[PDB]
Amino acid sequence: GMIDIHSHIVFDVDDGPKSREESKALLAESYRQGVRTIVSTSHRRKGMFETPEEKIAENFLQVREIAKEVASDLVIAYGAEIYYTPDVLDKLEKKRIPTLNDSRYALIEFSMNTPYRDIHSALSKILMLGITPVIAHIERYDALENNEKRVRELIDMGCYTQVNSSHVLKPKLFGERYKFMKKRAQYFLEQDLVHVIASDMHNLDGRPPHMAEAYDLVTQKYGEAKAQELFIDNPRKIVMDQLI
Ligand SMILES: [Mn+2]
Ligand SMILES: [Mn+2]
Ligand SMILES: [Mn+2]
Repeated sequence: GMIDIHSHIVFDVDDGPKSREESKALLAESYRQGVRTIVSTSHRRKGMFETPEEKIAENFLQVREIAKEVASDLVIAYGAEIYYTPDVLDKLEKKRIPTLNDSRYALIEFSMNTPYRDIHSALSKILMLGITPVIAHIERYDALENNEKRVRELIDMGCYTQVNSSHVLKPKLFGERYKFMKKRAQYFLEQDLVHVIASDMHNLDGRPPHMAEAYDLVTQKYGEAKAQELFIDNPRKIVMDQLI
């Protein structure tokens, strides 16, 4: 019963599925890997992903209906992946962009080269709104690379961290295109700086879930209890608006 808090499953709204058929197939693979709750977090990013909320909500509702054709016990929750620009503060305050399952948690992302001071300041301002940032794929940010103190300082401030399932995996013997991200993610896991693993799934070619593989790797490397914490228990608390 894994719980996936980072996903692009809504058709025709961002760089995720293009069609209902693609949404269904992505849901089915996710369920095949053992995922039983998925939080939809389609992009909200000024200058790149600006599909109106109303359309995202409309297609999301249709995706939730489609999930019933996959499994009766597949749970589809609403959410957003919020790229940080200053306008998102008023949007969150006014409840015009979604939090995760209507909890206090919002999924926040930055750019690869965003300076630490900007990351810290943005997250600080979101916290002041009464909202808890879950930081999307921490392995993406140059500012955090090999930097336990910075990560811990964001965490101690009141934030939580998320790592993509794809980057939990070992570098492949052939055709590895993302070794550096895998190396970053591995460092974060080793230093125990990861609250949640999520898929960030978009499709069934370049960006599928790797939740089952990642779950077993964490199980083997850190034990079953840590696998349950990162793939089930922490994501569940987020979904149920409980403190971690
Ligand atoms: Mn995307
Ligand atoms: Mn992202
Ligand atoms: Mn994403």
